[PDB]
Amino acid sequence: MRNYCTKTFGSAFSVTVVPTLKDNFSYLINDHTTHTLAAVDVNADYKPILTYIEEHLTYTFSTILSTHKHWDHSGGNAKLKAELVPVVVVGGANDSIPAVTKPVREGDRVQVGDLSVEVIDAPCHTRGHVLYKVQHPQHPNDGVALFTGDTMFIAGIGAFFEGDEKDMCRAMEKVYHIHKGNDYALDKVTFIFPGHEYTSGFMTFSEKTFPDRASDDLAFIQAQRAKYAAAVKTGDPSVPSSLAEEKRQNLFLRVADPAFVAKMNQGNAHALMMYLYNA
Ligand SMILES: [Zn+2]
Ligand SMILES: [Zn+2]
Repeated sequence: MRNYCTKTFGSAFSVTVVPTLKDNFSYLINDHTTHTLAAVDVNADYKPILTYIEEHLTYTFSTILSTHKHWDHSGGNAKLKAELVPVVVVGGANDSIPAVTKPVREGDRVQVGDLSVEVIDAPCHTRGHVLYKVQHPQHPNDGVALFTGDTMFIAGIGAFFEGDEKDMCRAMEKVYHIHKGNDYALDKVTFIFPGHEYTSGFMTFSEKTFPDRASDDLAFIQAQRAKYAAAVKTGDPSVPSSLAEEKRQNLFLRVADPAFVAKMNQGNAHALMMYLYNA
Protein backbone atom coordinates (compact mmCIF):
# COMPACT_ATOMS: atom_id res chain seq x y z
CA MET A 1 0.00 0.00 0.00
CA ARG A 2 3.01 2.35 -0.36
CA ASN A 3 2.31 5.17 -2.85
CA TYR A 4 4.70 7.16 -4.98
CA CYS A 5 4.77 10.97 -4.81
CA THR A 6 6.42 13.63 -7.00
CA LYS A 7 8.28 16.76 -5.85
CA THR A 8 8.60 19.50 -8.52
CA PHE A 9 11.26 22.20 -8.73
CA GLY A 10 9.66 25.13 -10.63
CA SER A 11 9.34 24.07 -14.27
CA ALA A 12 12.96 22.78 -14.30
CA PHE A 13 12.82 19.27 -12.87
CA SER A 14 10.91 16.77 -10.73
CA VAL A 15 11.91 14.00 -8.28
CA THR A 16 9.59 10.98 -7.96
CA VAL A 17 9.73 9.07 -4.68
CA VAL A 18 9.46 5.33 -5.53
CA PRO A 19 8.78 2.98 -2.57
CA THR A 20 10.89 -0.18 -3.02
CA LEU A 21 11.52 -3.40 -0.96
CA LYS A 22 9.99 -3.12 2.58
CA ASP A 23 10.96 0.42 3.51
CA ASN A 24 13.48 1.63 0.88
CA PHE A 25 13.10 4.63 -1.36
CA SER A 26 14.49 4.69 -4.85
CA TYR A 27 14.07 7.88 -6.92
CA LEU A 28 13.44 9.03 -10.42
CA ILE A 29 14.85 12.38 -11.46
CA ASN A 30 13.09 13.96 -14.45
CA ASP A 31 14.79 16.92 -16.21
CA HIS A 32 11.84 18.64 -17.96
CA THR A 33 14.08 20.85 -20.11
CA THR A 34 15.57 17.89 -22.04
CA HIS A 35 13.29 14.97 -21.04
CA THR A 36 16.23 13.09 -19.46
CA LEU A 37 15.63 10.58 -16.66
CA ALA A 38 17.95 9.25 -13.95
CA ALA A 39 17.32 6.74 -11.13
CA VAL A 40 18.79 6.90 -7.61
CA ASP A 41 19.43 3.82 -5.40
CA VAL A 42 18.13 1.05 -7.62
CA ASN A 43 17.84 -2.28 -5.79
CA ALA A 44 16.50 -5.76 -6.73
CA ASP A 45 12.93 -4.41 -6.55
CA TYR A 46 13.38 -1.98 -9.48
CA LYS A 47 10.23 -2.66 -11.47
CA PRO A 48 8.17 -0.02 -9.57
CA ILE A 49 10.44 2.56 -11.29
CA LEU A 50 9.38 1.18 -14.69
CA THR A 51 5.69 0.94 -13.71
CA TYR A 52 5.80 4.67 -12.82
CA ILE A 53 7.28 5.50 -16.25
CA GLU A 54 4.83 3.25 -17.82
CA GLU A 55 1.69 4.58 -16.09
CA HIS A 56 2.46 8.23 -15.35
CA LEU A 57 4.75 9.16 -18.24
CA THR A 58 10.02 10.78 -25.83
CA TYR A 59 12.57 10.13 -23.02
CA THR A 60 16.24 9.36 -22.56
CA PHE A 61 16.84 7.33 -19.33
CA SER A 62 20.61 7.91 -19.16
CA THR A 63 21.93 7.58 -15.58
CA ILE A 64 21.76 5.51 -12.43
CA LEU A 65 23.33 6.96 -9.25
CA SER A 66 24.13 4.91 -6.14
CA THR A 67 24.58 6.66 -2.81
CA HIS A 68 26.49 3.63 -1.44
CA LYS A 69 27.37 -0.02 -2.05
CA HIS A 70 24.80 -1.79 0.15
CA TRP A 71 22.66 -4.28 -1.78
CA ASP A 72 19.34 -2.55 -0.99
CA HIS A 73 20.77 0.52 -2.78
CA SER A 74 22.79 -1.01 -5.63
CA GLY A 75 21.34 -4.51 -6.22
CA GLY A 76 19.48 -3.45 -9.33
CA ASN A 77 22.17 -1.43 -11.12
CA ALA A 78 23.28 -4.20 -13.49
CA LYS A 79 19.76 -5.57 -14.13
CA LEU A 80 18.21 -2.11 -14.70
CA LYS A 81 21.16 -1.04 -16.93
CA ALA A 82 20.85 -4.24 -19.03
CA GLU A 83 17.50 -2.87 -20.22
CA LEU A 84 18.36 -2.11 -22.97
CA VAL A 85 21.66 4.86 -23.98
CA PRO A 86 24.62 4.42 -23.01
CA VAL A 87 23.65 4.14 -19.35
CA VAL A 88 26.09 5.78 -17.01
CA VAL A 89 26.30 4.28 -13.52
CA VAL A 90 27.62 6.76 -10.92
CA GLY A 91 28.92 5.72 -7.46
CA GLY A 92 31.49 6.85 -4.88
CA ALA A 93 35.00 5.82 -5.97
CA ASN A 94 35.79 4.17 -2.60
CA ASP A 95 32.66 1.99 -2.32
CA SER A 96 33.40 -0.21 -5.40
CA ILE A 97 29.74 0.05 -6.41
CA PRO A 98 28.34 -2.77 -8.57
CA ALA A 99 28.31 -1.81 -12.30
CA VAL A 100 29.82 1.72 -11.76
CA THR A 101 31.13 3.43 -14.91
CA LYS A 102 31.60 6.88 -13.32
CA PRO A 103 33.43 6.66 -9.95
CA VAL A 104 33.08 9.99 -8.11
CA ARG A 105 34.71 11.93 -5.29
CA GLU A 106 34.01 15.17 -3.44
CA GLY A 107 33.53 18.13 -5.82
CA ASP A 108 32.90 16.03 -8.95
CA ARG A 109 29.87 16.92 -11.03
CA VAL A 110 27.97 14.90 -13.66
CA GLN A 111 25.15 16.10 -15.90
CA VAL A 112 21.69 14.60 -16.07
CA GLY A 113 20.37 16.39 -19.14
CA ASP A 114 20.87 20.07 -18.27
CA LEU A 115 20.78 19.31 -14.51
CA SER A 116 23.95 19.39 -12.47
CA VAL A 117 24.68 16.61 -9.97
CA GLU A 118 27.31 17.63 -7.41
CA VAL A 119 28.98 14.97 -5.24
CA ILE A 120 29.61 15.33 -1.52
CA ASP A 121 31.83 12.77 0.26
CA ALA A 122 30.15 11.38 3.38
CA PRO A 123 32.08 8.33 4.62
CA CYS A 124 30.59 6.77 7.77
CA HIS A 125 27.75 4.35 7.06
CA THR A 126 30.07 3.01 4.33
CA ARG A 127 33.67 4.13 3.70
CA GLY A 128 32.59 5.32 0.23
CA HIS A 129 29.07 6.80 0.78
CA VAL A 130 28.36 10.01 -1.09
CA LEU A 131 25.44 12.46 -1.25
CA TYR A 132 24.09 13.82 -4.55
CA LYS A 133 23.12 17.50 -4.72
CA VAL A 134 20.95 18.06 -7.81
CA GLN A 135 19.87 21.33 -9.38
CA HIS A 136 19.46 23.29 -12.62
CA PRO A 137 22.45 25.69 -13.12
CA GLN A 138 20.20 27.98 -15.18
CA HIS A 139 17.41 27.87 -12.54
CA PRO A 140 19.25 27.82 -9.19
CA ASN A 141 16.31 29.42 -7.30
CA ASP A 142 13.91 26.56 -8.27
CA GLY A 143 15.74 24.55 -5.61
CA VAL A 144 17.93 21.58 -4.92
CA ALA A 145 17.32 17.85 -4.46
CA LEU A 146 19.70 16.31 -1.95
CA PHE A 147 19.95 12.51 -2.03
CA THR A 148 21.33 11.35 1.34
CA GLY A 149 21.08 7.52 1.14
CA ASP A 150 21.71 6.02 4.57
CA THR A 151 23.74 8.99 5.91
CA MET A 152 20.80 11.19 6.90
CA PHE A 153 17.09 10.41 7.23
CA ILE A 154 14.30 12.71 8.25
CA ALA A 155 15.29 13.53 11.86
CA GLY A 156 17.88 10.77 11.73
CA ILE A 157 21.21 9.27 10.70
CA GLY A 158 22.42 5.89 9.53
CA ALA A 159 24.38 3.34 11.56
CA PHE A 160 28.14 3.86 11.49
CA PHE A 161 28.97 0.47 9.92
CA GLU A 162 32.27 1.59 8.44
CA GLY A 163 33.13 4.72 10.42
CA ASP A 164 32.53 6.66 13.62
CA GLU A 165 30.94 9.74 15.25
CA LYS A 166 33.71 11.98 13.90
CA ASP A 167 32.75 10.91 10.38
CA MET A 168 29.03 11.61 11.04
CA CYS A 169 29.82 15.05 12.55
CA ARG A 170 31.75 15.94 9.40
CA ALA A 171 28.82 14.77 7.25
CA MET A 172 26.37 16.86 9.29
CA GLU A 173 28.68 19.89 9.03
CA LYS A 174 28.76 19.55 5.21
CA VAL A 175 24.94 19.21 4.93
CA TYR A 176 24.38 22.08 7.38
CA HIS A 177 26.61 24.49 5.41
CA ILE A 178 25.65 23.57 1.85
CA HIS A 179 24.13 27.04 1.33
CA LYS A 180 26.52 29.14 3.38
CA GLY A 181 27.50 30.89 0.11
CA ASN A 182 23.95 32.22 -0.32
CA ASP A 183 23.34 33.05 3.35
CA TYR A 184 21.12 29.90 3.52
CA ALA A 185 18.47 31.46 1.25
CA LEU A 186 18.14 28.13 -0.59
CA ASP A 187 17.66 26.00 2.58
CA LYS A 188 13.83 26.41 2.24
CA VAL A 189 13.94 25.00 -1.32
CA THR A 190 16.46 22.19 -0.74
CA PHE A 191 14.61 18.90 -0.30
CA ILE A 192 16.01 15.80 1.42
CA PHE A 193 15.54 12.38 -0.29
CA PRO A 194 16.87 9.68 2.08
CA GLY A 195 17.27 5.90 1.79
CA HIS A 196 14.36 4.68 3.90
CA GLU A 197 11.01 5.38 5.53
CA TYR A 198 12.55 5.63 9.07
CA THR A 199 10.89 9.00 9.80
CA SER A 200 8.47 7.68 12.45
CA GLY A 201 11.09 6.32 14.89
CA PHE A 202 13.39 9.29 14.48
CA MET A 203 10.67 11.93 15.00
CA THR A 204 9.60 10.10 18.14
CA PHE A 205 13.24 10.39 19.22
CA SER A 206 13.39 14.18 18.37
CA GLU A 207 10.15 14.86 20.28
CA LYS A 208 11.44 12.97 23.36
CA THR A 209 15.00 14.36 23.35
CA PHE A 210 14.60 18.01 22.38
CA PRO A 211 16.11 19.78 25.44
CA ASP A 212 14.28 23.14 25.43
CA ARG A 213 10.63 22.84 26.29
CA ALA A 214 10.19 26.67 26.16
CA SER A 215 11.08 26.81 22.42
CA ASP A 216 8.44 26.47 19.67
CA ASP A 217 10.75 23.99 17.91
CA LEU A 218 9.12 21.44 20.27
CA ALA A 219 5.63 22.35 18.99
CA PHE A 220 7.09 22.21 15.45
CA ILE A 221 8.60 18.70 15.97
CA GLN A 222 5.19 17.57 17.35
CA ALA A 223 3.20 18.96 14.37
CA GLN A 224 5.72 17.54 11.88
CA ARG A 225 5.65 14.14 13.58
CA ALA A 226 1.88 13.96 13.29
CA LYS A 227 2.08 15.18 9.69
CA TYR A 228 4.49 12.46 8.64
CA ALA A 229 2.52 9.73 10.46
CA ALA A 230 -0.68 10.71 8.68
CA ALA A 231 1.14 10.50 5.35
CA VAL A 232 2.48 7.03 6.22
CA LYS A 233 -1.07 6.14 7.28
CA THR A 234 -2.48 6.88 3.76
CA GLY A 235 0.41 5.08 2.05
CA ASP A 236 2.18 8.35 1.24
CA PRO A 237 5.92 8.78 1.75
CA SER A 238 6.98 10.96 4.73
CA VAL A 239 9.67 12.37 2.39
CA PRO A 240 10.92 14.93 1.39
CA SER A 241 11.45 17.45 4.24
CA SER A 242 13.30 20.66 3.39
CA LEU A 243 16.78 21.45 4.78
CA ALA A 244 15.22 24.41 6.64
CA GLU A 245 12.92 21.91 8.35
CA GLU A 246 15.71 19.42 9.12
CA LYS A 247 17.70 22.19 10.81
CA ARG A 248 14.82 22.36 13.33
CA GLN A 249 13.76 18.72 13.71
CA ASN A 250 16.99 16.73 13.13
CA LEU A 251 18.98 16.74 16.37
CA PHE A 252 21.90 14.92 14.69
CA LEU A 253 22.15 17.60 11.97
CA ARG A 254 21.91 20.27 14.72
CA VAL A 255 25.25 19.01 16.14
CA ALA A 256 26.66 21.31 13.41
CA ASP A 257 25.24 24.34 15.27
CA PRO A 258 27.60 25.30 18.15
CA ALA A 259 24.71 26.92 20.08
CA PHE A 260 22.76 23.68 19.98
CA VAL A 261 25.87 21.74 21.16
CA ALA A 262 26.17 24.17 24.07
CA LYS A 263 22.41 23.91 24.85
CA MET A 264 22.43 20.06 24.94
CA ASN A 265 25.33 20.25 27.45
CA GLN A 266 26.47 16.70 26.72
CA GLY A 267 30.10 17.54 25.96
CA ASN A 268 31.59 18.81 22.70
CA ALA A 269 30.05 17.99 19.25
CA HIS A 270 31.75 14.56 19.12
CA ALA A 271 30.54 13.69 22.64
CA LEU A 272 27.06 14.91 21.77
CA MET A 273 26.90 12.93 18.54
CA MET A 274 27.79 9.79 20.55
CA TYR A 275 25.24 10.66 23.22
CA LEU A 276 22.50 10.99 20.56
CA TYR A 277 23.62 7.88 18.65
CA ASN A 278 23.57 5.82 21.80
CA ALA A 279 20.17 7.21 22.93
ZN1 LIG B 1 23.21 1.14 3.84
ZN1 LIG C 1 19.66 1.25 3.34
